[PDB]
Amino acid sequence: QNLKSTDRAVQQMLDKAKREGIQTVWDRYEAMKPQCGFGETGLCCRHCLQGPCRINPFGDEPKVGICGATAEVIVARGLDRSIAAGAAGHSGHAKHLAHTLKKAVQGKAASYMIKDRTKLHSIAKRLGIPTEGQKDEDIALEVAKAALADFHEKDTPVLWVTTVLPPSRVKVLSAHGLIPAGIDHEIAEIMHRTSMGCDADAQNLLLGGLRCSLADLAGCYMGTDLADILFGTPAPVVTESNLGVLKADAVNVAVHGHNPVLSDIIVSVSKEMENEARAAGATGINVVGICCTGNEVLMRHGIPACTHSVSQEMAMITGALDAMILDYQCIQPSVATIAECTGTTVITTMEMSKITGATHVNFAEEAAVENAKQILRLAIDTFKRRKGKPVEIPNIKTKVVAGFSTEAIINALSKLNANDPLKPLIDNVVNGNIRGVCLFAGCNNVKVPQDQNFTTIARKLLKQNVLVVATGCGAGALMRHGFMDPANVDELCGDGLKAVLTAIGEANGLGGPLPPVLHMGSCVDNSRAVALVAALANRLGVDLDRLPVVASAAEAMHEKAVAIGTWAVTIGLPTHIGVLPPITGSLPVTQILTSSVKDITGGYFIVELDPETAADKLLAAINERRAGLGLPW
Amino acid sequence: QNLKSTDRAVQQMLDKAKREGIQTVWDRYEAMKPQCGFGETGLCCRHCLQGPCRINPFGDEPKVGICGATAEVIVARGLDRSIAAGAAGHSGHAKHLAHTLKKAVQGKAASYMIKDRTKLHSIAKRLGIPTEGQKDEDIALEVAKAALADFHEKDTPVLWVTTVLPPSRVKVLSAHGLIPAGIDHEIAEIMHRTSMGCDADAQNLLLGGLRCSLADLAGCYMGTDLADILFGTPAPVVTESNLGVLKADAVNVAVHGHNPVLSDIIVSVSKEMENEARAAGATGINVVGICCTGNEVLMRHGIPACTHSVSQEMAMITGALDAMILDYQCIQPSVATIAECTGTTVITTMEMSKITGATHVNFAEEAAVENAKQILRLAIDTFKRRKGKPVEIPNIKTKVVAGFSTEAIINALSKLNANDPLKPLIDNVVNGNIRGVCLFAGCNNVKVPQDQNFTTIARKLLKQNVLVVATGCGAGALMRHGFMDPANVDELCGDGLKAVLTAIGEANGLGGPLPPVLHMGSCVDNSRAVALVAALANRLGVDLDRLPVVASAAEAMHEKAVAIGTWAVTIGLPTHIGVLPPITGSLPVTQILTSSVKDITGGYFIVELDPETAADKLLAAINERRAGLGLPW
Ligand code: SF4
Ligand code: SF4
Ligand code: FES
Ligand code: FES
Ligand SMILES: [Fe+2]
Ligand SMILES: [Fe+2]
Repeated sequence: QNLKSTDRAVQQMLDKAKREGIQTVWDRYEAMKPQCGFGETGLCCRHCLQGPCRINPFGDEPKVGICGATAEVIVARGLDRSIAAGAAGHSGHAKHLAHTLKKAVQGKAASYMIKDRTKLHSIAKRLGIPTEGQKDEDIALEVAKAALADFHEKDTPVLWVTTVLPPSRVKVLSAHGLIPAGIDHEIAEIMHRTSMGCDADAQNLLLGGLRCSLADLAGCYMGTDLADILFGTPAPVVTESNLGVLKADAVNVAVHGHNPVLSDIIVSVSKEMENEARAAGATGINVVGICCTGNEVLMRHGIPACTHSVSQEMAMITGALDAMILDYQCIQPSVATIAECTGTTVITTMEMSKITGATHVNFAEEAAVENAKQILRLAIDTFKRRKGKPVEIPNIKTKVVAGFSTEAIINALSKLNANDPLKPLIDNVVNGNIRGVCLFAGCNNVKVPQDQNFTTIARKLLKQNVLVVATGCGAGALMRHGFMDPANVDELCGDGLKAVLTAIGEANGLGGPLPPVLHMGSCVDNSRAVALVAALANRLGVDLDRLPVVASAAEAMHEKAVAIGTWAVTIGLPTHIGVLPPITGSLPVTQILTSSVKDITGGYFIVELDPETAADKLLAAINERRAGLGLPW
Repeated sequence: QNLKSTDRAVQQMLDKAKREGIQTVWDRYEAMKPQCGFGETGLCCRHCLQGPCRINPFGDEPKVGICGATAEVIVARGLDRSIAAGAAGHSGHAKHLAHTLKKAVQGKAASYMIKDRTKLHSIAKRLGIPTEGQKDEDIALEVAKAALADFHEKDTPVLWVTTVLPPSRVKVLSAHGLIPAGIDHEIAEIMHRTSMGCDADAQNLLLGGLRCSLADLAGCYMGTDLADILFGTPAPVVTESNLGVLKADAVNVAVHGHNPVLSDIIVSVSKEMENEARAAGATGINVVGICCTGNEVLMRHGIPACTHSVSQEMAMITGALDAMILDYQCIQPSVATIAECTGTTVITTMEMSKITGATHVNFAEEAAVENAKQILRLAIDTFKRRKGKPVEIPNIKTKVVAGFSTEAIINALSKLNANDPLKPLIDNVVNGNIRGVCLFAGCNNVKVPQDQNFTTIARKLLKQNVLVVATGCGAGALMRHGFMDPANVDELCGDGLKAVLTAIGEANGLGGPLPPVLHMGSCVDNSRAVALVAALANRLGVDLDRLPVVASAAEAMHEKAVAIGTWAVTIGLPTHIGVLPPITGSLPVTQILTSSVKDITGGYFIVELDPETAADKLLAAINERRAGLGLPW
């Protein structure tokens, strides 16, 4: 099972699933081999009913699409549609939060409120919205309106791009026509330009892609902004991760998907229903997180993370998962069928994300508490149905210190320098105690032994004094392997990095260092990393493409991860991807994405499937940036 | 060559292309065989980097996607993305027209103006925009704003759906949650819900699809409305079609793509540059149309149609095509390479639709005349470069009577009944002189011998007294085979239909009938057919799903054609498609689309590749509707 996952809890559940004849994602992957090489290389097109078209990567015919689309057009069009799809996910998420905020402050959803007034005001200020003499509810109404306005064309570009990157960066992007006009506008334009008989120039197509990726960034940043207003900006919190956070004697409820609009209420209402759960013979309701929505409630409330991404089915295989509460994105639809075998009640809540065989309980913000109770009562009934049934929860969990929003990081650093909080970080970059910064982001992928790339790359970078920050299932991987436990600093960290983590932790009263890796939250919270890096850029008076900062989507899967990688490149970062995106069928496209794009944005993709080699390449990219700033490396 | 195209001009150019070693769309199709059966059946998914996933239509593994996506989810997701892509094309088109109108009435684009004031006012009235005491420019500004507002969420649904279908129909659609909230909103939501780990219920997915198809309808209707305001509502016009409209001694300029914003100016400016063309040794500038933008200028100005869709390369093969002026959609990118062999100057004009190797001349509405002259001067230079070169223009063309907007049709009918213009049509439906109405729409497809389905089906229906109307490349096919020449009425039409066409033509002073088939314009002008059918519905006090009206996308290709078929079903029409959409890999999806959707919208797909059988099925659908209305059949 170590060939499937490096997570021992997952390995244990894989053995149980095998024993019980429950098919997993790894089994479905094995059944899919060998996968289509046309798809793998990007040399397939189904954009019209004359298709499917394919192009042999090498050899003889077919060499070109039926309409005349070249390999470079077909590859660039496919990529662009993946970026649009990612943008559409993050922007649906952000939009849901925008309408929730609007409803809350209009008196239409009393379960929701302005929890972070400081965040609300700072956002308003960043957007140009007056706060002076204004009611919080009116400021928030204006913020929600601005959010919604960024989805379409108007007299300004997307503010959740132009107001979050340094002017120098906006200027570079504007010069290349890369600033999004509207989030959904860009999504639609991509779908248009990539449809048959439209855009058929690789560079032009890819430039569209870059612009659409910035629409994704806007959605991410908007989602983080709005979730923070509604649910609070994360601060450092201690919790646990992995399957051992499940409790046989509790009603175990997984929140799974992405939107804190749902999970945050589940968390609060679950505490209110403890006695009712105890009436049913449980100790209480044990809310645990899967995927980003788990990350959301982990960051804000210290809700323990059960598992992530590719291993999500394994939580069910324990036999102790009474409910899995879903909104949207990254939910393997296998869960609905597996539920039948495991007893788990899988519940969908969003009109646009149903799964055949799951129970659907409409969630309306207007009735959030009511709907939460209905959902949690299904979970209690399910707990009761497994009275006397043996469960196998691997007794495996790690300690996780998380909640490192950018505000939290700045606050942490401020204990070393109150009025110039970024300076201590920069001082240590300059003196070599911090070599650079690496953001690990994105998914696991069934193609890569689970977590192997994240942990292999993270280990190499940490020994080389790289400050490692993480989001999404990258944070998931690292937390589950102990990288968020400060007790592991001595083992994992180079002396310089240890020195810095220790200095900061001790100034924050911890008697010990910050953790080896800083958990910056969910996938939309990649925007937090952007805020940090942009703040550093602003503090240094240079653009992001001069900073020793890189990203690694080490085990990428979702279209959202492709969108995030692409905007990481677009804002000026060397961006590693540890799985093959469908681009190798076109050398010119590959060359643009991995080389010539440097001349446009300063960022670039580093496609590297071998994690040791990926780590060297990321270190090289970091060190090149250091040299560019005149620093030793 | 008759196995490739039933068009003799195209056959002649195919022989020339063969002789000269110029690869065509048919050659590229041959090189693609056998095509991937996974793609053909819809049983392939590339929505994440764990893919590509495929499912064997029959047999053993793989049976399910790696994430657990079933055949029915994979098929429905692929379909939904095609609908979104179509919607995105039509909505990009409509949006371009909306900004052009805005610019025109704000004094920013003097080449453009309100040409149809009556249309402007009636649209304003349909939308609820006051005109009484208002300046035309302000009414138009409000119309343009309403247009743009329909792209995003607001306090009303998409008005270019809710104000164009009868209230009963809107009520049925609203009951099923099918009314679009915003055009680009729906496009984005589709891309979201079809991304990995989101929507995974076929019915739910398909309902999303239906709603997105109505966003496409809105874009179509908006495009027609706005083009009519700007460029004039078509009325009956006589012109010609096929390759023989090219003239060896003229500067031959094809307008190709979709948007009249471009082609309409090319047409007007070309007349202004006659003497300059004559200075270059040409008789003048011979503007000819390809695809929809050709249809646009044909409908309004009687510009002759050169060719359509699948045979577009053949115009170049003549050696006489001096320029091909492109905006977007349905342009085979092969044209850029073929241009090198044929001498044709291929010119792109839209930022989001470039083709490697073509000359790009940015077109800005603000500089439309200037940009047109620059473009046309490239064409004149190209004419000069072929001085003394032999050309082979097939001396093959048909007479085309076209320009049958719904307003034109109503006006035609009004000559028989001034104050109840629809009644004569209905009278003849009731007495059997008109059996029903069939709309032919959409593309040619290299899989179907060009035009064979359109003409085979049209012939059968016309003999059975069906009133045949046509748009896009369906109109193209029929015009090129003589179906728009009133001289062919005796041959083609049943006695009843002939009686009616003759009665209407004679009342309009023609001394002869209307043509066998009524050309209702471009693909967005499928919305004209909706206006006609909705007007009939309103006049009869019944919904569209009770009317003896069907559609046939007999040789469909583009995602736009899939979107149009899908909204034809959604508004309540039996809708034939004569190519296999990628749905046969899922019986449940196929069953929804061809049967159970009847219970939702009253419309349904009729998938039939055999055109004789398709015609019988369409006649059966028409006759069922007649029986439902208590009429003989
Ligand atoms: S758009 Fe071109 S390459 Fe793609 S399926 Fe259609 S004919 Fe083939
Ligand atoms: S979304 Fe599911 S079926 Fe599609 S490629 Fe990814 S794992 Fe395969
Ligand atoms: S030929 Fe396999 S992905 Fe299309
Ligand atoms: S396996 Fe051929 S279309 Fe994907
Ligand atoms: Fe996520
Ligand atoms: Fe068209």
